[PDB]
Amino acid sequence: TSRTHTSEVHGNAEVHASFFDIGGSVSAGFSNSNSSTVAIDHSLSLAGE
Amino acid sequence: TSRTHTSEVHGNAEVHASFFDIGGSVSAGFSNSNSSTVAIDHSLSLAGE
Repeated sequence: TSRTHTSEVHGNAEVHASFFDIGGSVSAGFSNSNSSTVAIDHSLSLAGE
Repeated sequence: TSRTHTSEVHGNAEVHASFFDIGGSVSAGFSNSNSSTVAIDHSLSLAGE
Protein backbone atom coordinates (compact mmCIF):
# COMPACT_ATOMS: atom_id res chain seq x y z
CA THR A 1 0.00 0.00 0.00
CA SER A 2 1.42 3.38 -1.04
CA ARG A 3 0.26 6.98 -0.66
CA THR A 4 2.16 9.87 -2.23
CA HIS A 5 2.09 13.47 -0.96
CA THR A 6 4.08 15.96 -3.04
CA SER A 7 3.99 19.74 -3.30
CA GLU A 8 5.79 21.09 -6.38
CA VAL A 9 7.02 24.68 -6.15
CA HIS A 10 5.92 26.14 -9.51
CA GLY A 11 7.72 29.13 -10.97
CA ASN A 12 7.31 30.72 -14.40
CA ALA A 13 8.21 33.90 -16.26
CA GLU A 14 6.10 36.28 -18.37
CA VAL A 15 8.16 38.06 -21.05
CA HIS A 16 6.57 39.54 -24.18
CA ALA A 17 8.73 41.06 -26.94
CA SER A 18 6.96 42.32 -30.07
CA PHE A 19 6.39 45.54 -32.03
CA PHE A 20 3.93 47.14 -29.60
CA ASP A 21 3.53 44.73 -26.65
CA ILE A 22 6.39 44.22 -24.17
CA GLY A 23 6.46 43.47 -20.46
CA GLY A 24 8.39 41.40 -17.94
CA SER A 25 7.46 39.36 -14.86
CA VAL A 26 8.41 36.33 -12.77
CA SER A 27 6.03 33.94 -11.00
CA ALA A 28 6.23 31.72 -7.92
CA GLY A 29 3.89 29.36 -6.11
CA PHE A 30 3.48 25.82 -4.84
CA SER A 31 1.03 23.08 -5.82
CA ASN A 32 -0.43 20.05 -4.03
CA SER A 33 -0.77 16.35 -4.86
CA ASN A 34 -2.15 13.52 -2.70
CA SER A 35 -2.08 9.94 -3.99
CA SER A 36 -3.15 6.46 -2.89
CA THR A 37 -2.10 3.08 -4.30
CA VAL A 38 -2.85 -0.55 -3.49
CA ALA A 39 -0.85 -3.34 -5.09
CA ILE A 40 -1.58 -7.04 -5.66
CA ASP A 41 1.16 -9.38 -6.87
CA HIS A 42 1.66 -13.15 -6.81
CA SER A 43 4.45 -15.60 -7.58
CA LEU A 44 5.46 -19.13 -8.54
CA SER A 45 8.79 -20.93 -8.82
CA LEU A 46 9.82 -24.52 -9.48
CA ALA A 47 13.46 -25.41 -8.85
CA GLY A 48 14.87 -28.85 -9.53
CA GLU A 49 18.35 -29.78 -8.38
CA THR B 1 -1.73 -5.68 -10.88
CA SER B 2 -1.78 -2.38 -8.97
CA ARG B 3 -4.10 0.65 -9.08
CA THR B 4 -2.98 4.23 -8.40
CA HIS B 5 -5.37 7.01 -7.40
CA THR B 6 -4.04 10.57 -7.09
CA SER B 7 -6.33 13.37 -5.88
CA GLU B 8 -4.79 16.82 -6.22
CA VAL B 9 -5.60 20.51 -6.21
CA HIS B 10 -2.50 21.91 -7.93
CA GLY B 11 -2.45 25.67 -7.46
CA ASN B 12 -0.15 27.85 -9.54
CA ALA B 13 0.31 31.60 -9.15
CA GLU B 14 1.10 33.69 -12.23
CA VAL B 15 1.43 37.48 -12.47
CA HIS B 16 1.51 38.93 -15.99
CA ALA B 17 2.70 42.38 -17.06
CA SER B 18 1.90 44.36 -20.19
CA PHE B 19 2.91 47.71 -21.68
CA PHE B 20 0.40 49.73 -19.60
CA ASP B 21 -2.02 47.43 -17.70
CA ILE B 22 -0.79 44.68 -15.36
CA GLY B 23 -2.92 41.86 -13.91
CA GLY B 24 -2.57 38.39 -12.42
CA SER B 25 -3.88 34.83 -12.61
CA VAL B 26 -4.06 32.10 -9.96
CA SER B 27 -5.79 28.75 -10.50
CA ALA B 28 -6.07 25.37 -8.77
CA GLY B 29 -7.48 22.19 -10.25
CA PHE B 30 -9.42 19.34 -8.66
CA SER B 31 -9.32 15.96 -10.39
CA ASN B 32 -9.63 12.19 -10.05
CA SER B 33 -7.57 9.26 -11.34
CA ASN B 34 -7.53 5.53 -12.04
CA SER B 35 -3.96 4.98 -13.29
CA SER B 36 -3.67 1.21 -12.89
CA THR B 37 -0.61 -0.90 -13.75
CA VAL B 38 -0.74 -4.57 -14.76
CA ALA B 39 2.37 -6.75 -15.12
CA ILE B 40 3.38 -10.17 -16.46
CA ASP B 41 6.79 -11.66 -15.66
CA HIS B 42 8.86 -14.67 -16.73
CA SER B 43 12.22 -15.74 -15.30
CA LEU B 44 14.82 -18.48 -15.64
CA SER B 45 18.02 -19.05 -13.66
CA LEU B 46 20.73 -21.72 -13.62
CA ALA B 47 23.30 -21.99 -10.85
CA GLY B 48 26.21 -24.35 -10.38
CA GLU B 49 28.25 -25.07 -7.28
